[PDB]
Amino acid sequence: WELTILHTNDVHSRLEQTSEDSSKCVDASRCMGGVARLFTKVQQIRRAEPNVLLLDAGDQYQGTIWFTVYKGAEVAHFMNALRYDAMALGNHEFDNGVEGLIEPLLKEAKFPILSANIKAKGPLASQISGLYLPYKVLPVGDEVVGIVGYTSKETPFLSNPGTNLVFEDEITALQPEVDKLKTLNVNKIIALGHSGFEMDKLIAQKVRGVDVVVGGHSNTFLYTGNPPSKEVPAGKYPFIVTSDDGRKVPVVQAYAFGKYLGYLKIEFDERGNVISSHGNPILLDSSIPEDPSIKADINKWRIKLDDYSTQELGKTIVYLDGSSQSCRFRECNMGNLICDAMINNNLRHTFWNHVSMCILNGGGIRSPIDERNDGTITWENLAAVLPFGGTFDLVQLKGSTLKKAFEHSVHRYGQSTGEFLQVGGIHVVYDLSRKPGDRVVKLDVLCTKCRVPSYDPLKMDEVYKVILPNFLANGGDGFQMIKDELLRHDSGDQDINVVSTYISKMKVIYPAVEGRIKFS
Amino acid sequence: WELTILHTNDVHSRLEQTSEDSSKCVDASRCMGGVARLFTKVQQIRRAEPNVLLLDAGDQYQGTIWFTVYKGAEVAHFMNALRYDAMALGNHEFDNGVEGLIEPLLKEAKFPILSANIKAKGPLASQISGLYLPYKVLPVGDEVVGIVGYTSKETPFLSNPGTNLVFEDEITALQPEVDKLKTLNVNKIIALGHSGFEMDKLIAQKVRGVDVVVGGHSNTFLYTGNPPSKEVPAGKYPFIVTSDDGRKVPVVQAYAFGKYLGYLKIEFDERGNVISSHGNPILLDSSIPEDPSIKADINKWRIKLDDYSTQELGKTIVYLDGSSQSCRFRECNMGNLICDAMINNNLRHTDEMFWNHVSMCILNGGGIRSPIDERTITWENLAAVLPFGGTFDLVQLKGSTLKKAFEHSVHRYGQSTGEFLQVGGIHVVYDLSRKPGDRVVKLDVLCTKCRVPSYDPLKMDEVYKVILPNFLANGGDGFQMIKDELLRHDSGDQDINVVSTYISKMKVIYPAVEGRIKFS
Ligand SMILES: CN(Cc1ccccc1)c1nc(Cl)nc2c1ncn2CCCCCOP(=O)(O)CP(=O)(O)O
Ligand SMILES: CN(Cc1ccccc1)c1nc(Cl)nc2c1ncn2CCCCCOP(=O)(O)CP(=O)(O)O
Ligand SMILES: [Cl-]
Ligand SMILES: [Zn+2]
Ligand SMILES: [Zn+2]
Ligand SMILES: [Zn+2]
Repeated sequence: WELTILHTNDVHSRLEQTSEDSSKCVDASRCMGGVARLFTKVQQIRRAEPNVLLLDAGDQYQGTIWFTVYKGAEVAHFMNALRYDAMALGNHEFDNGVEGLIEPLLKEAKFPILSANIKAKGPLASQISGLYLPYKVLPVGDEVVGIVGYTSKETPFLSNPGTNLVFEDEITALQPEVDKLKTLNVNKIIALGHSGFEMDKLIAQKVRGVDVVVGGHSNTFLYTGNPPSKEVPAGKYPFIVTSDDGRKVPVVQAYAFGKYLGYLKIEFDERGNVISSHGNPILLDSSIPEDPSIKADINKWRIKLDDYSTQELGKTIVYLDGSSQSCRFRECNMGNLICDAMINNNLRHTFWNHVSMCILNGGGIRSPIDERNDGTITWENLAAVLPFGGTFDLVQLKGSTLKKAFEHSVHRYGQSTGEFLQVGGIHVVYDLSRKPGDRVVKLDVLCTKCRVPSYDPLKMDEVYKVILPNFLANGGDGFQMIKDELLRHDSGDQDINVVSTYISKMKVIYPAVEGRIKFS
Repeated sequence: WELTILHTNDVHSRLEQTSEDSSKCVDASRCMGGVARLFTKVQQIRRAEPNVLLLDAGDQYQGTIWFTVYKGAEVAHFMNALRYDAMALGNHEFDNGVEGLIEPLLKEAKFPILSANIKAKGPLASQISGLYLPYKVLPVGDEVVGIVGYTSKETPFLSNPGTNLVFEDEITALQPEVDKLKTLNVNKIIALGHSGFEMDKLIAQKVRGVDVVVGGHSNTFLYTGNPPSKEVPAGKYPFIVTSDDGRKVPVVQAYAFGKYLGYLKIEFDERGNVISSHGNPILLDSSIPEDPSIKADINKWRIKLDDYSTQELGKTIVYLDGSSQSCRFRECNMGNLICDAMINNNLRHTDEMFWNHVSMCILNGGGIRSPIDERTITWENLAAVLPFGGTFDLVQLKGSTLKKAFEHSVHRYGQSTGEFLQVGGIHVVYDLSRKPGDRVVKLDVLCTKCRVPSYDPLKMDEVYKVILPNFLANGGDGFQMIKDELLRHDSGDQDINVVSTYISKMKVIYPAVEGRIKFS
């Protein structure tokens, strides 16, 4: 009995087909992804394979003006259209609180939305009861397949789930649910959740009874063979984990932004043991046509969004690289633009200026902006780069705290983690061959108590004013040292307004990669 | 017989009283220098001393909006008013060619303008004949004093003297002219010229018959005792050189910008032998009042400058370092500002293969003639930074030509030479421990045929477009390889206009030293 699993994760409001960098589609002849194109491939596989399951491993929320306007009603509508078989809750599904999850998604989804390690308490327990389930038994042909859900344990730190939701250990909470499925003589069990590739591998190893793990959160790209686009594989597809009880357990993930459709075929035996498994994510490129019914429906929702593009804020003559593969691994000119804007909004009278430095987590830059659209930069383009609606605050940090933040910036370098810092008024050099915690070899900063601004070595006993996102001021992305050691905090202007005012002032921008970040 | 010599040098259009940094006078109670104040002190000394000579050692041309506008007619007018007894030609008296020297100055000066080592040839020899002289015999009391002139031998590389003027050795060309004076039984001879303190010391040593040397060009400050202002003496005043024939020969110089008045008393005997000499430059500070006749005449020439040169273009919150000690030895933020303006003026859409058609800039540090203090930016403040009225041209250069230009930039590093290049869109690293001609160790340039601008190693076989002053495009400052090897030359907008339009767009500027020029 062969099962075909189709899976998506971290789609992030990429409902319309996108460019190859996951930004707004301009040259439609080379655009990719989108629900319309996804519908075609999904309906293609359903007519070829008898047993098909379409799953989503979380983080459909947040990413473009689609979620800004419809706040999740677009997710429920178009996930229903594609006839998804199950969904796991991600951390971003809570960005608008529990109420932002219950009303638009949990109450309007025609498919089960799962999470086994989320426990509701107090007044919410009655309201959110049964709107999400720890597992679901799905009939597939004349067989049944069990799907247990899990959501990041650290979700209270990543989103806004509230005080009345308890997020338990994934493994601790999954084992009882898998055992209850086995008492129901469900011998085929998929672990579908949103905790990251590293937690997916522990669930495959530690949780007895899970045959497959379908994950997300880490934007992991797995491929066996020659990859078809720019994403570099982090491992074979499927990534095989050997469990504690000796069974080979495939672990899968399909990058992000709906660019690929995960595709895995499992051959089970009569008792639900995995005989073999093979597959590879399917690049949803121009060769696959967009479904016209889904596309027409998309275009009827699109005109409510078109008022976020009428005004031109300015022009860019260069590609504004806001891609994770860039801003999370090295200096990206999108980060330099934002940090240049943050410092420019903070031009006050004290020496030469009160602030000279800026830091910005690469994980806070959520999209690039294309320059082939006549160079036009609209509020919409910016809305996808800075979709959270946070502020760019002013902070005071001892040099010691700043060095610790930059050590953290690359303490686990290589995993596309979002704590890699883009900077302004700072020249940092890393030596990755050195130990974690000892990788910053040079850290020069732009002086304030000086008549001519120049770069001087950071001194740990000194105190520096830095402009950073409020998300970092609150210890987000693991920067707890900023929250615990900062000596002063003042709240600033909205992020997208700071970047928008600057673009309007400069009229034409051309930020470059200048060497603010170097590697030894 | 005691002679009192009053001497000025490298005034550079400092006709009006200035701040203590020789910039625009703002707080008039604390201003210094100026022609009016000089007239008072010179008159005071002539009313006290019997034998007085007022001499200038060159470089009255070029420095402020006074010369940019009046092109030397202000020099002739007020040098006559002050009753200068002689002037030596400097290298900057040729910045506007011979025509720019003959028309306003040589043609309107009521005093002798001297230079013994400038020889005219071919068609010019008759045209400029007698308009400048190798020597002059002047009555001083009931005695007669001879004055031989000399001009920097390297003036063809520093200015625009043309092809029909030969600059001979000061010593080689001076010895016959001094021999000419003693056969006329003139036993008192002053060597008044513009070649630098180091050459002045050779003329005192090598040319027999010279009793005193009055120099310029090196802005050398000499003082005996505690100096009265910020300038640090480079030696006693007078600096005594022992000639090859055993005579003690005083050498004098008086800084620059009309801040000081040189003052030297020489006691001769009946045979023209120097018995002794003493003195010290007189600081022309608020304590000396401005002469009312020269001052009123100054205010009547000011009306052509104040009605067009007093507009505010913008603000700077940082000190704009255009000082020679910085811009000729290391990256200086005034140079970065100018190059950033040059690049911003050349931001035209040419082809869809470029972020912009040109990305790079080079600028001879010796072309940056003043700083701007941040303690309002007007067209006049800028006029002192860029007083030549040149253009910022676009040139095509093979990488080899660019590498040779950057090798030349530091081939004689350490003598405050003006060929040291300020850059934009270029990251150059020098290793001065290496041989001259092999000191550039890294030379990265900003890409043009690229969607995201980034720095890549310079290719000697490729061709790059560079924006540079017209002075460099024509082989000035020894940049022969640029003129000889450039593959294309187009004239651009005026220097001060480009730097001015840029400041107006930015409203507030704050250039920094970013690492464009580094030393290994
Ligand atoms: C909604 N808001 C406002 C606010 C105000 C005050 C305090 C906290 C928040 C937010 N503002 C900002 Cl500025 N960053 C936020 C954020 N809410 C979340 N973040 C971080 C996401 C970065 C990526 C993490 O991980 P990642 O990108 O590696 C994986 P995932 O696929 O996203 O799970
Ligand atoms: C008006 N024009 C156009 C042009 C074109 C072709 C030929 C001559 C002029 C000029 N444009 C520019 Cl861009 N630089 C100029 C310049 N004319 C002269 N320069 C260089 C000055 C170097 C100074 C060395 O001397 P220095 O700075 O070491 C100290 P001193 O003041 O001599 O004591
Ligand atoms: Cl007089
Ligand atoms: Zn997530
Ligand atoms: Zn001079
Ligand atoms: Zn000179």
